[PDB]
Parts: sequence; C-alpha cells; structure tokens
Amino acid sequence: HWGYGKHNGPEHWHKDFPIAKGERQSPVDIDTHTAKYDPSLKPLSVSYDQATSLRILNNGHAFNVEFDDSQDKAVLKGGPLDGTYRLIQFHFHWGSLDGQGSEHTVDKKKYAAELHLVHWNTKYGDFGKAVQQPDGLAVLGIFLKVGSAKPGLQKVVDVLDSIKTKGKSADFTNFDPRGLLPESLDYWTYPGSLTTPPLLECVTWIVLKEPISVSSEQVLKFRKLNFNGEGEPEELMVDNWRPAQPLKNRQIKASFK
Ligand SMILES: O=C(O)c1ccccc1S
Ligand SMILES: [Zn+2]
Repeated sequence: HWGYGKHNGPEHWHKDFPIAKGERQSPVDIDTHTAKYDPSLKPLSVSYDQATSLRILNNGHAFNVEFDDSQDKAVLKGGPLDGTYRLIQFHFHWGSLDGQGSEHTVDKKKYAAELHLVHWNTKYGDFGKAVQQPDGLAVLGIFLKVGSAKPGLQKVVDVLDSIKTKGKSADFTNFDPRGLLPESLDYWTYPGSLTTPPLLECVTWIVLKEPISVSSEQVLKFRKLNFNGEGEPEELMVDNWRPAQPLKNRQIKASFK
C-alpha cells in the first residue's frame, strides 16, 4: 500500500486515489506576499481545556494522539469556521534532516516538522459523515523549528520508544494539547484536503504563522520511530511529508494585517 518510499510515495498516490490531482489538494506553498488580510474572519477560538486524550498509535505512517470526541470537550471555532469543530486526533510530519519535514511551506521555506490537529464539524454527527462534506473538517497546522525544547512536547517524545513499530499503541491519557501552541494565533487559511490517502477534499486549513521551537533531541526521537512492523527490517520513520500541491483556483487569506 501507499507510503513515502520511491515506489509508493506521493507521486504514486494518484493511481489509487485519483483526487490526488484534484482541485483543492493540500498542502500548498503559502506565498506571504499574495495572501490577503481578510476582515470577514471572526476571532479564532481554540478551546482545549477539557480535552481528553486516550491513546497514541504508530500507524506505519506517523503516530496519532487520539482524543475522546463523544462530547463537546476540545473544540475549534471562529476564524473562517461556521459552527463548532471537535478535536479527534493530532499527529506530525517530519524530516530526516532539520531542513525539511513540513508539508505547507512559507515562501518555499520548509520547516523541520508540522503538527496537524484534526477536528470535525459537529453538524455532521461523526467524523465519518464529516469526511463526505466539503466543510467537514478543520485542521490547525503548526510549524516546528529546531531550537529551544518545547516542554509540552516531552510527554509525547518520552512515550515513543513504546510504540516504535507499526501497529503499536500506548495509553496516553491526560495529555494537554495546549502545550503545543505558540503564543500567537495569527494564521493563514484556505480550503484544501487531507494530506494522506484518501486525500479527501473536506478541510478548512488554518496554518499558524508563528512556529513552535522544539529541540534537536526531541525531533531526533521522532526519527527513531519505524514505518515497519515488529520483526521486519528497520525502515526509519522519516520524511513522511507530502510536498506542496498546485494552488489552482484558490486564495490564501491572512487573519493579520
Ligand atoms: O491527516 C490526514 O491527512 C489523514 C489522512 C487519512 C486519514 C486520516 C487523516 S487525519
Ligand atoms: Zn497531517
């Protein structure tokens, strides 16, 4: 199946998932000079105080931190969004080297990694029905650069050696995703897609301008995970990013002047 290698990576995905060449694929390059301030944007509200994390899973692509989304607990609203979107999971994309790893780029600059906090529109009842809708999902995208450590990341880093291989999971209760947010909520937004198969075109992307800093030691631990399952040859989990796709008939809006 699909992955990030030479023979199954992003340039092959279109064969099984033809929407890979669709009209609102993600990620994209964010040209900061072309992005326009949008005064119709409402203030963004990231309300994560009652978040209930449950588990961390290596899915042979990245690792997912999953949340209990059975009640309105951790939600994203305002900004470009109509209504209330509930956090269901987060994960990252990263590189083999600090010069690459993010999926969005900013004036062609690649960051060392990118965090995606995935939410679904509660008007659609569950995540499965939300991914059949053009406004089913909202993904909050946050860049990571290598510099000072991010303390609120360390609980994630320290659990990784327990989910080294594909199919492994661990308890991951009481993790507070507020510790992953930068100071500013300035952001860019545009309509796009999931960035792994099945590449569904359901996402309002909200990409924060301010990166968070993580330490070289934190990101090195990401790079010690494995794409392979236990008892199989080691293939390090690195470079699990999709590159920027054509912007097509879209405009990137900025929340800031
Ligand atoms: O983030 C993604 O791109 C993704 C892709 C497939 C399934 C779930 C997700 S959340
Ligand atoms: Zn992602």
